[PDB]
Amino acid sequence: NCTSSSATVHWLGDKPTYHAGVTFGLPWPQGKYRPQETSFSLTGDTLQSWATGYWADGSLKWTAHAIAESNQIYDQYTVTASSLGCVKSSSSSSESSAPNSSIVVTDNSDALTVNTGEVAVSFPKGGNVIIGDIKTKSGKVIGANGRLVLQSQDSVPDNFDNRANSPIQYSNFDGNINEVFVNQTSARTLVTVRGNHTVTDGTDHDPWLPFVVRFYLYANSATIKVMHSIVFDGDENDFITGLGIRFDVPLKGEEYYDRHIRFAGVDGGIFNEAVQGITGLRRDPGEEIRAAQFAGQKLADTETWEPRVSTRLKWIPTWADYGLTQLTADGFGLKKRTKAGQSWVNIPSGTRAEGLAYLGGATQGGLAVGLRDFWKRYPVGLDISNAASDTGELTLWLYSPAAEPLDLRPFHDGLGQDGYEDQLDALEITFEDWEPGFDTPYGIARTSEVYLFAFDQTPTSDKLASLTAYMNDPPVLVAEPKYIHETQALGEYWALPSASPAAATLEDRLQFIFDFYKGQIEQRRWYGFLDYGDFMHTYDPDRHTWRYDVGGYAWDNSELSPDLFFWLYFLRTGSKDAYRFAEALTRHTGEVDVYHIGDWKGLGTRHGVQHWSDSAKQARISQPQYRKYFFYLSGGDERVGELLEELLDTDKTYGELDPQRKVRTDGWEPSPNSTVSFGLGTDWSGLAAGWLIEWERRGPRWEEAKTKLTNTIAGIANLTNGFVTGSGLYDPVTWTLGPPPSDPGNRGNVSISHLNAVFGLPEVVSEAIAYLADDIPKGFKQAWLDYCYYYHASASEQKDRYGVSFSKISLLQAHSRLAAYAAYETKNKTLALRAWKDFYASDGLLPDAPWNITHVDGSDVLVPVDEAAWLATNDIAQYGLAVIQNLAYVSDSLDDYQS
Amino acid sequence: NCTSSSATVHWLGDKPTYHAGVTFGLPWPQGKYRPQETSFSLTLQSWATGYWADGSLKWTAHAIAESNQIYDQYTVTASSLGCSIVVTDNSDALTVNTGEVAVSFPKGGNVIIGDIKTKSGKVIGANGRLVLQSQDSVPDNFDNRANSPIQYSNFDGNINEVFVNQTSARTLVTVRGNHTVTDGTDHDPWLPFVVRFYLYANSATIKVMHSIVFDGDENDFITGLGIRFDVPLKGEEYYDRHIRFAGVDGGIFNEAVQGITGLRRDPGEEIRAAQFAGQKLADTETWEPRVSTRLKWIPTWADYGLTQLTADGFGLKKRTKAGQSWVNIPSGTRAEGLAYLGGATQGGLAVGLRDFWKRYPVGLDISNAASDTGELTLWLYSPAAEPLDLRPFHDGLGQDGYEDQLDALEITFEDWEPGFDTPYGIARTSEVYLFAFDQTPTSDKLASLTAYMNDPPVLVAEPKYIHETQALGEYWALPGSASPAAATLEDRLQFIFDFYKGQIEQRRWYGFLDYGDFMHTYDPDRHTWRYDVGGYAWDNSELSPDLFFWLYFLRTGSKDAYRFAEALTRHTGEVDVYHIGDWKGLGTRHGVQHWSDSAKQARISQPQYRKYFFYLSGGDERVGELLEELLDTDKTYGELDPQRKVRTDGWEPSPNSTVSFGLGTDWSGLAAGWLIEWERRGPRWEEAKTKLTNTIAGIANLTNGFVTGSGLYDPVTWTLGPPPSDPGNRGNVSISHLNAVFGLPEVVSEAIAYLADDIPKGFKQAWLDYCYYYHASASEQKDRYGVSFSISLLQAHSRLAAYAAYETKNKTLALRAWKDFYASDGLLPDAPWNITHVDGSDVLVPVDEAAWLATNDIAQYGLAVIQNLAYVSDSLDDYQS
Ligand SMILES: C[C@@H]1O[C@@H](O)[C@H](O[C@H]2O[C@H](C(=O)O)[C@H](O[C@@H]3O[C@@H](C)[C@H](O)[C@@H](O)[C@H]3O[C@H]3OC(C(=O)O)=C[C@H](O)[C@H]3O)[C@H](O)[C@H]2O)[C@H](O)[C@H]1O
Ligand SMILES: C[C@@H]1O[C@@H](O)[C@H](O[C@H]2O[C@H](C(=O)O)[C@H](O[C@@H]3O[C@@H](C)[C@H](O)[C@@H](O[C@H]4OC(C(=O)O)=C[C@H](O)[C@H]4O)[C@H]3O)[C@H](O)[C@H]2O)[C@H](O)[C@H]1O
Ligand SMILES: [Ca+2]
Ligand SMILES: [Ca+2]
Repeated sequence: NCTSSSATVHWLGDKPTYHAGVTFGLPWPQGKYRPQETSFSLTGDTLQSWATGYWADGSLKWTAHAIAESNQIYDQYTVTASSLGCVKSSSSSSESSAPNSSIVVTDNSDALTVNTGEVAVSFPKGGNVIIGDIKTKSGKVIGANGRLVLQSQDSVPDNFDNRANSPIQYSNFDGNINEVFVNQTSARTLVTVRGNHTVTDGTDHDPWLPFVVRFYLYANSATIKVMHSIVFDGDENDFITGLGIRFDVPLKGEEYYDRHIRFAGVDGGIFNEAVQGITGLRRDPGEEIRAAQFAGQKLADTETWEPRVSTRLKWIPTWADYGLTQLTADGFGLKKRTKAGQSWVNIPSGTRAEGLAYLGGATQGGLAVGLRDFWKRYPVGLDISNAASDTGELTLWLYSPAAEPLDLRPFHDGLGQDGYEDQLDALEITFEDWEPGFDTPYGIARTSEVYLFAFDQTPTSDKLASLTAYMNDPPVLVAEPKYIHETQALGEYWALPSASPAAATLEDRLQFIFDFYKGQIEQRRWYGFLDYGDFMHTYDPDRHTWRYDVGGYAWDNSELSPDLFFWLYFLRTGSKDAYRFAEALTRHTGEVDVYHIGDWKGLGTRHGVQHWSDSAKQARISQPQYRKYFFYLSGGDERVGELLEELLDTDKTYGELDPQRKVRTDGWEPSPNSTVSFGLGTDWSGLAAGWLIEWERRGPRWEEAKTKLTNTIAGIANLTNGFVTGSGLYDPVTWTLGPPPSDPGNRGNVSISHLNAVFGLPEVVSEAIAYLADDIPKGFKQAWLDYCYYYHASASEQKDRYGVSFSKISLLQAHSRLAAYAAYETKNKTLALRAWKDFYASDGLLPDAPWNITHVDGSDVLVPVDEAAWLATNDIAQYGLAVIQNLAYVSDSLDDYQS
Repeated sequence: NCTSSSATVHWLGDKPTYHAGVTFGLPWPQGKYRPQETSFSLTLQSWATGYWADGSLKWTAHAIAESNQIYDQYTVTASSLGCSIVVTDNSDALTVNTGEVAVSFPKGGNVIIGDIKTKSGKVIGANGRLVLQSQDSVPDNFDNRANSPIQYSNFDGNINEVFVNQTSARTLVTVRGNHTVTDGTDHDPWLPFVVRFYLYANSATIKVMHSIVFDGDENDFITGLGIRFDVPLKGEEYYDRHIRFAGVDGGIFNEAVQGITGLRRDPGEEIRAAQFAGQKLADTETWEPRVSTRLKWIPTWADYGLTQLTADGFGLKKRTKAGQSWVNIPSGTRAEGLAYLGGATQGGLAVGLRDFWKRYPVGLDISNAASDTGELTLWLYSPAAEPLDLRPFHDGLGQDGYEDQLDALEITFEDWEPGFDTPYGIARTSEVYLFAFDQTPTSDKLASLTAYMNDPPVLVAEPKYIHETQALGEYWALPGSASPAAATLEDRLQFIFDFYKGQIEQRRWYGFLDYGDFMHTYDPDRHTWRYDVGGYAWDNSELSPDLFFWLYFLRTGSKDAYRFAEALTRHTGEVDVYHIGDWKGLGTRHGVQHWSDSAKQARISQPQYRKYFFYLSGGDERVGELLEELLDTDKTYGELDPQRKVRTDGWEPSPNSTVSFGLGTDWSGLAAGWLIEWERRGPRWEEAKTKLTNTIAGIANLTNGFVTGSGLYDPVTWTLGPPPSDPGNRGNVSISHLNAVFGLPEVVSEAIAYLADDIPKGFKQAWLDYCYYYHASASEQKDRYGVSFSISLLQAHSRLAAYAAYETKNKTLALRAWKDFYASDGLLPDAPWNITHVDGSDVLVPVDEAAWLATNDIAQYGLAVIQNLAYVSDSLDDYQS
């Protein structure tokens, strides 16, 4: 007999005018549905399912779902879930369905084809071509020989004058395929292609700059979503200069006046030309034949037009190449030329190109290609080539050659810092912890969301403007905030927006903080091929910039869990903008700010002037927990899935590198075949986050990840001082966690750090406590409750319990949330009030702060800005978390405190 | 016995907050003041710029020194007979000294300013040098760079001649040369230059008119063009060395090598706020010692680069030193194009380029600020850009011989030919400024100076007085509207002026060579000017818009008008015209490129187009040079035939053997050029007057006169007789609608008035006839003449009928002039007369438009309004039936 429950999914924003199939996630109550013994139906007012994560007990926690492209787009989609008991007490009779369209593949020795019903595309299993051909339903080829291009240079000149005496040696590469994979379903098929960049033209090289590219194809869709990621493994002499994706468009049978070129301009504008310019000649071929060219239709046979024009094609020139380049965030240049050899002709251009180009004909068809958030990921470009020839070229430049080349070398020389002592003394003035050869981008990554669109004939510009919009704002379905909370499938430590007017203005300040930071991206132009998605760490109130050039006060690189603030803000609110902002952050931080290959695979790089400048390579930047929310909302984004998997090697890095090497007083140092020393707060919050997630996903290494998390949780519980213990040692063969170097025989150590609880520890711990349920090692929960309570007890209370008082605690507003927890967990209203007091009257932001922005115009600044010189990013992140977590755990004591 | 009058001069826009000396012109009525014996007092530097025929003063020029006292009006009194900068000259270099600044210019070498010095004797800048970089080839596309290695060559402007007009308030310093190689492909000297330095008494700002003629191959691709200076800054502590960049809309960027703001430790709110203000920071002893030690770990920012490679977006970047990466700097849209380098104690320099972001691609660099001497470059063309591709935009399309060329003309509207797609001999004048400071100034001063150069102030005469003097035309009068029909004409001129002024911004008519011009005709299907079909693209003065705009300013005094007209005349005079070689004096005709079209002609180069901007401004010395250049326009008619290819004869040109001129299409421009050199009394005036006054007399004795087609000009005797296919007179009658639209009625109108009683024969009739007869009845085109004409631009030629009507006193004609204006071709009173906005997927960027008009229409519509109102507004009331 039956268990069945429904859960509704809404468009992130407005009901979109078009979508090309979407994937969403739903959560489910702990203990309610067994996998593969639960079916899922869909009501849209008037469904392809799979599990992404499971509960402790093995029931479904998070699933993911996929709907085909449709012209029916509903205000809401409701997903019912019936168990097997439902269909197995029947004597009623379903009709059996049959979708109007449904994907079919052909797996092959040579290639692999995927037929959506509107296109068929081929995926070579080897070679230097990712997509062999893209076919309409007609059977005709619309684009083909899709390939990844990369150019480099060997050197870069000191300054412009120096070009004369320094020679740049250029070299070209082809994306070489090495594996192809498939996740086939009726509704959507993921094609994952992994490989390398290998040489073809210019100087010889090792194969390098790896890539994985994911092609997403939905039933009934000529749209193909492309998630292109590369790990960077260049060295001192590897300057990327172009990075791109190129397709051949046929055009062979096509009268030039019937071949059309389009680019997206600004605010949903389209550029509309053909290879041969019949509009605005001296002589007219007729209202209707001009009107039809502009509209991308096939023109009548030449014997129908006033022959003063028809007898004179030959003299009307023929435009082979077009070029859109976006090298700043504010202006794009656009040009064309007749053929390779002539000067180009400047076309009237504009500000911020929406980043799509189409190339085809009214008969031969064509494809279009584009990059989501195009101008925000400058320097980018869109190229057409050989449009007057037999086979045309259409290319998306992810990094335009027209730009200055990608320069990832260290921004300074070391400033003469010799040894650890100087390194730490640099940190006291610039807030940077430098080390020679740590200022490196070796192993960082970047993903880009690229769309391809196939066309039978030239589409209308209104259809082009639409797809261009589509791409830049890809429709997203998301579960209800209320329901995501009920399930408890994404943490206990947040809840929806109370009655207290104090609670009310706390929400208003979260919206202030958010509105500011969103506004501050545009105003400070936090855009760029690698930069976009991140923001900075502290303001310079004298200069009125953010501190882009002062060591650690520049790029924020997930310092004090801004990720958590913004994702928890989304979970509560359901705001589009909250998501869109957190999406962009998780895409940067997850990819740029963590090392994916190397001896540091697992670590991420602390805030710096570059995103890899600082020597602090630590787990608290890579921190899986920061990705956890977006993995599940989104329906297991398979890239972010890979990124969480990567991180399951973090623990190994403590054999290589100690983050305390410079400050550790107990002269420890790691050796091979020995126990390694990580932190019990910041370091372990990352390890344990990653181990929880693999356990939850039931991945290849789940039994392992489960084991490590339980052993380490018992270890901390068996330590003596628990988390107040500084930070023990860990055996990589036995996976157990023992006391630190200076306490061999649990006669407890004390090391306190204000950082230990602001990089996901509360979140990870609660989740883990919940997961292990009864199986939890005895006294872990107490050890954690201790840490929570004692942090901001009296100094006597601390001395009494721990020997010494906690002399270096700060971030009290930040830590207010640890009270709010232990308050809830112990049903102690005096400890609840500790939260509200430490939040309302200690450090961070404070209720009587300005809580407004000032405008700064005129000669003090390059360009007009708004500023709030009174807040820093560390302030807004931990404030935000405190607001959400204190309201979560102790709403009921807030009015009590106020009164 | 005394004759004294007065004449008042006004700022162009609002009263300026600040100027740096100003030169301005004043016209004077005919036969009023004798040169060398008429004194001038303000409430004053003076000199003659044009003279009347009887030698009396026609246009003067005047300079006032830089002054903190700045007044609303300035009044100059002229007085008949009846009633301070210091230059030194060592045997090496000349130095001008204004009171504030002292600049030394070498007489030779690859350095053009030696050093700049503040009254205190302190060197703030040094080694002013013209920079250039070229490359030999450009890749076809971006994949082509590993299989086509590119060889760069570096040059720097060698000096050849150095002239000095010195006076008390003002001191011009004119330095000619070309770019002599240093490192790179052993290249011959090329790219000749004229740089004019204006230095006024009192100022420490310098006006710098940098002119340059392109004289290079299909292989000479300019990557970078700069003006470069060394800032000393030796014993200035790092934290006391400042950097600025003007950004957007009165903004200024403000750092220093070695940041003391933004740090973990705070030295002291006073200290920080000094660095931001650009002041010498207090002793290290007064600092907080956690900041004052540790200075060795705070990095030093040597290099700074601001590129503006589009019209809407600039970048900004910094580098500790070369070898390390750059760090991106919060940037924005449209840099106003100044930069400062210098120090609190050591002082320093600031360079800037007027209209910086409009003349893209441009950069401003600062280098070696961590060193003992720092570089400060203004790049006039940015090495960051693609390298200036002056080649032809097509390979001819399979066109072989005149048959094809002319046939293509019937579809794409361009007259092609091989070898004529060449920019050899075009020029371009960039207006630069330099600013010398004893100490890093207030960044509110840098803002006001960046405002200074992007809108340098202008002192111009009263329109009522310029009309009264008759120094520029009698063919224009002030709006003073008395009918309802008049004011709607005035409104329409204002409609036209706005629409055009906006189209520059909307259609992005911006760029190194592009900025100043507009386009010819619109494409109503695409919603775009015809930027890619032959002669429908760049308008290169066709049908005399230069002549409409500069007239509109004369009448109004609108600052906008002046500025629009200015930037045009700064383009058409320089980039469309040829300055060296065989075609020197001919302008290329309207095309996709400014030099694409094979029809190189005199109608474009027409000196009348620059006449007004020359005299207003007080004889701009670069425009003065150009007006001379055009005196060798006639030399080109034994070198090229504008009527070849359209010629059914066997004829072919050689020098010193007679040629045919269209009396409007060719003569109007020569007459104009000659009448100017005469007016000015230049190195060739006597020549010019004889050539002009001959060719005038020549016409009056052609039996039919202007009604005869072309003339027969003898380069040896400088005379003009009847054309081939009519020797011995008897009579020729050949009419083209193109004659009266390219200057004719303004040159004839001015020459007649300039000559008075020395006017030959009945030239005045020979003119009057063509005016009356151009659109009389075909029956009256027998009664006189005997061969009924074959009529083409009637609204435009309405001006000519109006001229005759005033000169005759003939209201029959005046009413016909109005009936052609309102009821013939051209625009038409019932026309749409509004703009339509266009957006969505129909265009790239949203835009306004009127496809019911084109640039031909508006120019001749505009001239027609102004001239029919001036001559025959009386008849407008009476007309309205
Ligand atoms: C192990 C490793 O060691 C260093 O590489 C580095 O530690 C330094 O940076 C820390 C960090 O990045 O968070 C940290 O900083 C404090 O906390 C942050 C939030 C503040 O921005 C800092 O001002 C700093 O504050 C303390 O210092 C000050 C101050 O004004 O300087 C005032 C407060 O009262 C103090 O709490 C460490 O303290 C630094 O050693 C790595 O982070 C670390 O993991
Ligand atoms: C003689 C010499 O040779 C040619 O290379 C070229 O002539 C051609 O271009 C002219 C030009 O201005 O560029 C003229 O076009 C002339 O007048 C302008 C105002 C008009 O656009 C034309 O109107 C001709 O236009 C048409 C038409 O094509 O439908 C009909 C009208 O009645 C005409 O006014 C245009 O003729 C020449 O006519 C043209 O042959 C050089 O410019 C020329 O000096
Ligand atoms: Ca970052
Ligand atoms: Ca031009």
